[PDB]
Amino acid sequence: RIVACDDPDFLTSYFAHSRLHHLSAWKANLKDKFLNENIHKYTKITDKDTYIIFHIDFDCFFATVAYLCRSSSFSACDFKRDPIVVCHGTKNSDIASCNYVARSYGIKNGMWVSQAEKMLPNGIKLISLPYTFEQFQLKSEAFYSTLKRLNIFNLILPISIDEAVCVRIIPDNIHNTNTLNARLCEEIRQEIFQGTNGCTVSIGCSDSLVLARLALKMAKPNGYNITFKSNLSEEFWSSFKLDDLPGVGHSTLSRLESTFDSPHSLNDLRKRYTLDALKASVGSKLGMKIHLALQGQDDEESLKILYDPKEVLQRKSLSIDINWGIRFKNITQVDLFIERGCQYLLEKLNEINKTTSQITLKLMRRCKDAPIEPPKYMGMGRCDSFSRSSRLGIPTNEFGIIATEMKSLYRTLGCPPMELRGLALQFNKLVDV
DNA sequence: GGGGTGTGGTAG
DNA sequence: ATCGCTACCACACCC
Ligand SMILES: Nc1ccn([C@H]2C[C@H](O)[C@@H](COP(=O)(O)OP(=O)(O)OP(=O)(O)O)O2)c(=O)n1
Ligand SMILES: [Mg+2]
Ligand SMILES: [Mg+2]
Ligand SMILES: [Mg+2]
Ligand SMILES: [Mg+2]
Repeated sequence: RIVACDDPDFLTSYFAHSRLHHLSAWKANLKDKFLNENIHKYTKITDKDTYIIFHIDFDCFFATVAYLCRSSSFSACDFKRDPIVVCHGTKNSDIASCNYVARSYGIKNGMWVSQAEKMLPNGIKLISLPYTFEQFQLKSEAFYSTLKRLNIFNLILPISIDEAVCVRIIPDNIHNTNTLNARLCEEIRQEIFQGTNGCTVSIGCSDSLVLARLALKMAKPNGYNITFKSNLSEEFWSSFKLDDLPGVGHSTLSRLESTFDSPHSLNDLRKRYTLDALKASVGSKLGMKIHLALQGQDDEESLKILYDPKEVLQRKSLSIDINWGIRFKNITQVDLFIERGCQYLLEKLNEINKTTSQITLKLMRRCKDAPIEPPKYMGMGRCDSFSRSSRLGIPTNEFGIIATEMKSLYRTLGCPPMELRGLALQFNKLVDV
């Protein structure tokens, strides 16, 4: 009952099961809906406007919906009492989402099931629910629909399936801003709960993107938080990890922890940092971004989504990226897979009425000293990453040009088929009509 | 120099 | 078993 990477159904089957593919496709479709819904409606925000940002996202999105939509086989479980996760497997399988009970024992999104099992004391069973992908989309739709129907935002910007940044242009210096915006946060939460038949959202509310994002994290689960620039305090800053800053992930955290000696919070970092030391640790741009965030201000790059959302949400590239289940014996099977991949991308390119004038092939090769079979079944394991790009000349949607060039790019990279653990095929420059 | 390329990082 | 995607920005480098 298993579809391999050299089977013609592989892509279809992989993409049917892959939650990360679904996240990307859903995001791509929401940006498209935004562009189509706002064809005529030119609503833009200028640097002279005063505005409030409501950053809204679902609490434990997949866990909540998978529980409400669960099959008869899982009737007995209780979302308030039981530790519940959404995953495919039983061992080295990613927890896509876990409920707040599971989180009280230390279980976290992205953790393998087997690792999560060990954090439960004896007597307590981990409940594993399947993915309900179509129902995830239906709940998102009800969410976004509720946001519009309220008719209170000048701009509704999709971030993800379960998350949106909503903007209200307002006068400078209004009376009772904290209390009036608390009322809205409460109205929004109740309306979404009713509109989704029982999913909860949290809301971060501020006068900048960065603070509204931090306020949302502080609000979780099932609450709201309002912190304007003028409400900033050491106690607010003391509540956040460094990688709570947008643009700071695993790798930037490590560099910031090294340079500033493992600050426990953003408030510890506020006290220790200089702008010049930040730039040295993490780069000029990101160093500046962080310095600005610690004053509750957005960088110019982040603000582009408010100042010109149609430009920012315009799709500029298209690709597929498959780094799971890649086990080829020879170059013939690789070529067939690339061809299937190019055709899939061409069908999408043709759906959206564009051509491409530049492509890239990117692969993942088993590291010299890594094991032939990694600990995750069909995982890529430790790998080195290599890429080559190619200009096609005239924009085109011709399979013969595109696929021949992709296969050639694979040849230029020189990875033996059996060392291949991952492939991405990319159309880097898109042209309309 | 702007302007290219491959590499690496981030977010749901 | 298990489904580790993908768009985008930044940078080092280069010649
Ligand atoms: N690494 C990830 C991140 C996210 N998701 C999916 C499942 C999540 O439910 C959904 C939204 O991600 P969030 O990061 O908003 O996480 P949750 O909604 O699960 O939890 P929280 O309550 O912290 O927002 O995206 C995933 O499968 N794998
Ligand atoms: Mg979230
Ligand atoms: Mg969420
Ligand atoms: Mg989210
Ligand atoms: Mg972060």
